[PDB]
Parts: sequence; structure tokens; C-alpha cells
Amino acid sequence: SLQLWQFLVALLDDPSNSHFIAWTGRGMEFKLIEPEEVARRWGIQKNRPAMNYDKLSRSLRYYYEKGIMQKVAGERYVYKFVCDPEALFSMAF
Amino acid sequence: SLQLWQFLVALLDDPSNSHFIAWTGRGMEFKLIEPEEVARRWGIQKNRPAMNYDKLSRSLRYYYEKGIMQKVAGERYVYKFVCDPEALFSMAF
Repeated sequence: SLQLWQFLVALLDDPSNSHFIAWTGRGMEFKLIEPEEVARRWGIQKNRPAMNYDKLSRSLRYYYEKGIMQKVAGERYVYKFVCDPEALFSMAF
Repeated sequence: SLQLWQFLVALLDDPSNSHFIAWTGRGMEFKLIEPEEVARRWGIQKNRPAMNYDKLSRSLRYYYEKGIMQKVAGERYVYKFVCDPEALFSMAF
């Protein structure tokens, strides 16, 4: 049972997925190029066929509160993993 | 069962442990202020009473290979957690 952040890291590690999700090249920044495709694959992963970006974005919002991620200012689908002791702790536990 | 990197993160998060292990304030860098005390507490955690800094340093060496941590060049007891997609993937999986 993967957490959504783990699942995104696994998709980001394969450049074959770069058409729907990719590291932008700027540090730990990544873009949901096809956000509905990212949702569909998350749906397959968790056996939730009714998964959509609306549900996926609520999960990405929870990740700001934990300090794991931040939404890049001025962007609809660009986020970054945070590299600080708080993010590390939330990812470790 | 905690991994050594998780154990260090847990010790680092609690300022009660700051007399023997602490974040330096420079990004993800941390210092083993009392390296033998870190080693003794790792021993308590894993029920390995014969734990010492020698055994700990070799396990830290294994984490450099994984790509999760690195020893700060020119320092005896200063390390850092790595901020890159490879580190994130190794910590996630």
C-alpha cells in the first residue's frame, strides 16, 4: 500500500511517463502535464476506478500541511518536494 | 523496526537529543556531536549492546551507496541528507 507521494516518485523516476508527469529539471520541482492521466493511474494503483484530479488535488493539498510539498506560485499543476527536516520527518514516519 | 536513517531523523526532530545529535541549520546537514552516544542509543533501539561508532559509520557508508546520505567533505562527524530524485526514490522504496 503506497502513499500518493511514493507513487508520484515512482512515476517521476521513469522518463517513459514524462508525457503526463515529469521532473522540470529545477531541483525537486515536478509538473502534472496530464493531471487526469496521473489520477487515472493512481486509480488503477488503489483499485479506485472513480479517481479524478479533483480527489488527487485534495490529496496533494494534504501534502502541503505535512510540509512534504508546496504548490509552485503562479502554476496550476507544478509542485515541488520540500527538502527540510520537517518534510524528512513526515516522509520517514 | 526502524532503519538507521529513520532513527537519525527521529533523534534529530526532538531537541531533547540536541546535546548528542543536531541539525546544523545549513539545509539537511546534521552533526554527531557525541558520536559514541548516537552509537550507544542505536544499540538500545536495536537491542545490540555492542554497538559503537565504528559499526555505525560502516552502516552510514552503506547509506551513501543507497544515495540517501553523504558525509560532508573535510568533516569527521558531519553528514547531510541528500536532496535529489534518487534520494527520494530510495527513501520511498
